[PDB]
Amino acid sequence: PEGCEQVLTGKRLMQCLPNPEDVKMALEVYKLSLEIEQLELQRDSARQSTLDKEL
Amino acid sequence: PEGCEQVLTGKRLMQCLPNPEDVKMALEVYKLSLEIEQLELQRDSARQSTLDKEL
Amino acid sequence: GWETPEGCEQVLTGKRLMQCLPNPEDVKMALEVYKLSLEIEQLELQRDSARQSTLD
Amino acid sequence: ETPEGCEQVLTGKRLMQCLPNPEDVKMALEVYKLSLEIEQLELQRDSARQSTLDK
Amino acid sequence: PEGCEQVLTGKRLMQCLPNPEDVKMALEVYKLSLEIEQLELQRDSARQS
Amino acid sequence: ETPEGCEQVLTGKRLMQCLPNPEDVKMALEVYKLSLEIEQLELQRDSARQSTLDKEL
Amino acid sequence: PEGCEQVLTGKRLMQCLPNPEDVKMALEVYKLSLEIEQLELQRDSARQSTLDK
Ligand SMILES: [Cl-]
Ligand SMILES: [Cl-]
Repeated sequence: PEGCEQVLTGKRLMQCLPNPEDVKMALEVYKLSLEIEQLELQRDSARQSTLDKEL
Repeated sequence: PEGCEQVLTGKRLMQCLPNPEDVKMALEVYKLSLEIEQLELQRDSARQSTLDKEL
Repeated sequence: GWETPEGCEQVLTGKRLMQCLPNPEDVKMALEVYKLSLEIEQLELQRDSARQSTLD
Repeated sequence: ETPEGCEQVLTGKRLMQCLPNPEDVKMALEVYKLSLEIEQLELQRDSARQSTLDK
Repeated sequence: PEGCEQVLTGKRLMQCLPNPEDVKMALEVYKLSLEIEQLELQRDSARQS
Repeated sequence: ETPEGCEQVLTGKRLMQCLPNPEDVKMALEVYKLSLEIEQLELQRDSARQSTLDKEL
Repeated sequence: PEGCEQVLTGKRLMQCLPNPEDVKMALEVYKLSLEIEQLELQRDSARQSTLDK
């Protein structure tokens, strides 16, 4: 049908792996990894504030 | 009733596939893929700046 | 002997929405799906308007 | 007893009594919240298809 | 150990009620209530504005 | 036998040892996080019931 | 597809530990810890506002 193009695209992605359920987890994990890296950067780039701002 | 238009729209989307439960997953997967891509861009466009910063 | 206590208007509203369908659990999914669809569309726009912007 | 620092918890607990089944309370709220968020998204969508017509 | 301070704090909160699982729900519900109120304000302040 | 790129994972794993049952660790954090988020929300709410007041009175 | 590269990357991460399900939890926990720290800072840097006036 029409309107379902988004769904089909997602469905196609679910075939990147044998268990489509594994696809979602893989992405969730990768996404976590990326978000964490940004968080680590913010944390460091703020301690680099306080450390210098102890100065 | 009336006020249920949003619900109906969602319900219609759930018919893009035989198993409506698959529809939600398909969308979640696609959404993950998009979000990840943006995260990758931000990551690259930041590693591209730490570099510039020291030249 | 039930009387709904005070400060529950939000709850009632949600409850009313749960009657848009025979099965209330189906209501939440329907909305979640629609919401996903909308968010995705926005994401697609941002993606296109970024492959385009800077393109010239 | 009930320790101090649990005021937030008690408030939530009180809300869970708006209905016979407390698990229904959380769902009711989640649904209403979804409805509100969707409405906002619909507005943004329209007010963007309109930027793209009105000029 | 150390670094576990956050965990301990959360653990302490889980003792606000006999069933710790009820604590998380209570908070989730309260949070929902607050978020909704904000959403309602934004909605009204847009139908107005 | 851990590869490289797994540093984030190891860190999380170490946190999971703050308590005997590891599943309890995640809940404890989720609860604490909720508490903090809520406090911020309450502040925003108060600082808006206050601000509109300053603007409109 | 530029689709499967993302998946592969995630899949590789799932091998940081013997049980891949543990990987996701470890990350979720770490992420929580980071978010909480930020929240604590915001809270303090706002109570430090409700001091000066
Ligand atoms: Cl409230
Ligand atoms: Cl993609």
